[PDB]
Amino acid sequence: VEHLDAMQWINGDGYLHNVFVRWFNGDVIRPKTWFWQDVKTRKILGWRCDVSENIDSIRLSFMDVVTRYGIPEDFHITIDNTRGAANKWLTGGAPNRYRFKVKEDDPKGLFLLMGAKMHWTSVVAGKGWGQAKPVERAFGVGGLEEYVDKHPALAGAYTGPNPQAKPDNYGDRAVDAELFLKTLAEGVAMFNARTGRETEMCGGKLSFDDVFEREYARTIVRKPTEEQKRMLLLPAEAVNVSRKGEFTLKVGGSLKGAKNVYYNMALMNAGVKKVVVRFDPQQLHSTVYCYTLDGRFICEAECL
Amino acid sequence: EHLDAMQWINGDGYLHNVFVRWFNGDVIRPKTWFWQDVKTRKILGWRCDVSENIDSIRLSFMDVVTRYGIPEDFHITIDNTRGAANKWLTGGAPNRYRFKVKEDDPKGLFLLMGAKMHWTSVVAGKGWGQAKPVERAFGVGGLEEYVDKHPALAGAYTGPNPQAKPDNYGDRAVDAELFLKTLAEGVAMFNARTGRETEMCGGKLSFDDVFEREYARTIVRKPTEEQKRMLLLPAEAVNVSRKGEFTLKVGGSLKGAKNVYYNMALMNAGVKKVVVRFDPQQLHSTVYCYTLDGRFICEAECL
Repeated sequence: VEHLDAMQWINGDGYLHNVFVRWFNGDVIRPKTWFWQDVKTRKILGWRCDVSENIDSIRLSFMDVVTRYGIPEDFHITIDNTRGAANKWLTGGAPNRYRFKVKEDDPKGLFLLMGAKMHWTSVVAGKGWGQAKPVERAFGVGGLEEYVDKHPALAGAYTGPNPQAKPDNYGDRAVDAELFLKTLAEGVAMFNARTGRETEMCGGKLSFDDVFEREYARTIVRKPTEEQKRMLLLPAEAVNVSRKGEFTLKVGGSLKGAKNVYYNMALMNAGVKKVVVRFDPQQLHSTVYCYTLDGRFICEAECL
Repeated sequence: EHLDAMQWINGDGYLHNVFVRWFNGDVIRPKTWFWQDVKTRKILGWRCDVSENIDSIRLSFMDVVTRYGIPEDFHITIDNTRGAANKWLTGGAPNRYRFKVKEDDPKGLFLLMGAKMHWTSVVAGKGWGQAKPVERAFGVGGLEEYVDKHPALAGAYTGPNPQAKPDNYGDRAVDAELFLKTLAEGVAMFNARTGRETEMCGGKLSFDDVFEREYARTIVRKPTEEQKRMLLLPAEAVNVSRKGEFTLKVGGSLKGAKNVYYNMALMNAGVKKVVVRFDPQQLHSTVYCYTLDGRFICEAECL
């Protein structure tokens, strides 16, 4: 067996919430979440929530993880798709996901470039490792049912594991999306903090945070560059800039239907007609990054 | 602000004054892209081709990182203020090698690996100075003595003269295989010549000596096998037969051929169509197979 390190091997997993939620586009749905868990200490390092299963959540949650913690020397990514249980998450959404169109690229290809070795099973034969996911469901994504779904605040929207659950009945009962997200962030934070962890590392004494704080300090990581991060963002189809240095984006799809116009001095006087926008849905209402049709970074266009 | 070996690399293209009979028979003047370590002045890699295209950059870059690793703070310079690198930074038609290639963009590849590109010759914000040297002998231009002016290429040497059609050189043209061989030797001689009168060398050491000395200090990371394959050219999907083998109609700027590759793993998988990542140079030996969606499958050898 090869020595394992904090951040050295992370396991990806999804989770369907047993809580009805009124999403940003008025739809009442059962939110789906993708987590990135540190295999060695079990701490949850990042996640992204959306109306359904889609690569964007994997892509952007990966970005949060590497941005916050850095890239280890021997980085290992696991997305156990044995039965094909990840086939839904790995399918690209329809370009009009947010009304405005996106460029068909592939995050899987981006992870490899960054230095991540991908695995589509539960073991890492080459290292002799094999428990990507923990034994006790409590330490895996299933353990998050008690901190989020069961959370008091979500008591009215909770549905339980009823496969055939009528959204129609939950119209007036749905919890506010912004509230759910807040609850989610707190749920996760508590999972990572609970003491009395029945694991080997913790030895029924420490919390996942305790062992991660300890082990992570022994690790050597590099922090991604400015560009490495932006490339992990989504590429919007070239929008034609006007002479005044502004452009519009009809934000629809799964997001709050809006019509944002971004402006940035440089854009104007600079010799540019069309620009390629690189964004993150969660910041779309605030900032976006502009690039020429050839790829050169033009500027950081703010909203108006 | 002390610069380290491998920290700042400068790329520059060179147009040869020697007529060569390429693999596709065409007698042309070969273009080459060089990567040079700004600190020590040592040439780290190059790629030769019929014209000027982004492929040579993408592949020469892969050779450099595969050999020396990726340092912590990596800077890459391609001065295009005078319009110089204009043609190099353009791709060829997808049928440049006969079969079709996907329209990727290597510029985006360099960034995802941690490189910081600059389109000028000075690295803004650091007291390093400029990429291109003063004494032109220490640059790409000093390769004329060791390559173009090589005795072995005397018949095809056109010397400096923009106006010079293949005309006289229909049969005077030196064969590609010999050129490339002479190229590799020239570059190695450039790097080995001692008494280099630079600050670093002090009219005593050679570019090689100083690089060995300085590079020993640089902390780098070797790229993974996947990072390396992702730098290779993406071919359009082909139909893998049930026998676990497929065809690649090589041509265009390369000698025509109908190569057949094979690998058992292809039968065991339910793969009908496979994506091929190749290196023009290794097409006659190996190719890398990837699932239509992006999952590595295996290395198919050439039959």
